[PDB]
Amino acid sequence: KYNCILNIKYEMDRDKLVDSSGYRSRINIGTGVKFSEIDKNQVQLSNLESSKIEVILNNGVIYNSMYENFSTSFWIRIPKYFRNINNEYKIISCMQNNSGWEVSLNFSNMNSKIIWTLQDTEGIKKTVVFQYTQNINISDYINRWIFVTITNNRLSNSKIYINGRLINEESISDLGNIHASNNIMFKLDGCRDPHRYIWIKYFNLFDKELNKKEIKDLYDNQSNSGILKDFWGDYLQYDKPYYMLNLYDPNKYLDVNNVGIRGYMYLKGPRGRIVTTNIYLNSTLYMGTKFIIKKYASGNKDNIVRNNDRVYINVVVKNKEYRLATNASQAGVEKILSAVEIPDVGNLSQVVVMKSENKCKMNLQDNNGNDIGFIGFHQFNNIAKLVASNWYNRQIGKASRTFGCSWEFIPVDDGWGESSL
Ligand SMILES: [Cl-]
Ligand SMILES: [Cl-]
Repeated sequence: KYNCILNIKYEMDRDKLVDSSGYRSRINIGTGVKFSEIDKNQVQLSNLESSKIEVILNNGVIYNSMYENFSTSFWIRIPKYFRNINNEYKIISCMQNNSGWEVSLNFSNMNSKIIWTLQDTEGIKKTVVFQYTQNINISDYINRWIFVTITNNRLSNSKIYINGRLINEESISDLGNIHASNNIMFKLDGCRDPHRYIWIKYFNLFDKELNKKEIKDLYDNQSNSGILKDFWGDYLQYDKPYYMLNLYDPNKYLDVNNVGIRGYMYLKGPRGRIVTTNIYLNSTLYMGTKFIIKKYASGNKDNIVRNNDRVYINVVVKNKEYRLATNASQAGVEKILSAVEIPDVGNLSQVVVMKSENKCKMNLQDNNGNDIGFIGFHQFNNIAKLVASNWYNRQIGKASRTFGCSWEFIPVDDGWGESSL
């Protein structure tokens, strides 16, 4: 759909990235490309000569035009910058004889930038920029998967959409003929920092200007909404430790008062800060008590957490794992949660239904499969204790805001460095 003229997608039969658009453009993958073992569409391009992908376009879809509209879309994940770049570097190039289109990255004045450049055969350039600050407590963008869509209307504007939403437009109507290349080079080109890399997936080209609705539907269809995601946007997994971010108070972190059914877990603050003047100023994410999601009812062989999976939650306390559990017979709607010894869980409630996209992800069950409530928090004499509460289940269908039950799961990731765990 959408006049797609290139659709880079992993194919099991040939066991490689191929063009699935129907035009059979050849995809040459360098030896220095790395792939995710969990999602084989995710590819990592590092700052090495062999870490490159080259597309040899079907000769009928090469762009050589003054008036034809075209669009591109892709997902990208860019590590946090710890050093000034001021050093714009290419990542996706379709240029010949100084004409064509190009995606480049830069980091300047605490802003990470994604730059779209068009250049016509008279040498006239137009650029459109998406940028985001590194001076921010918790970013929607730093080191997290971003869905990018760039549309080009030769009569008027080039537009950048980010996660399905128009965020910038620049006039391109004065550009003349644009004669782009026979091939597309995916490769960090001109980057002076040897540690830089990117992750990318699902690169597409379209020979029209996509509209708002097509882009939102593209964002949704490529989102894999049946699979829960961690904070970085990767697949949520079993047997993987996660730090917990509560979106209703993000400046707090999780702690355990004591283990055992008489103890409780609670949110304390403030979150720390990781700071270097004129480079970054962020809240620390690798803090507090870790959760590990454990398989219960799911029979899938793989370690991917899916919508409506029934799981156990283990809690890590001084390098030892306990079970998140509660006695559903305690008084009140709010059931205070405990970290109990795994052999001693007995008949305490412990089964959690995981829910993908609000963002309330954990619905605790009793052993009749009845809802005890989403896991959130509640104030008990100025202590914000962790609770399962059916108040959430009655409420999150009424409004569309953040609730105390809205969480993100944060694993340690190479693209986000901190001193303390
Ligand atoms: Cl169009
Ligand atoms: Cl999710």
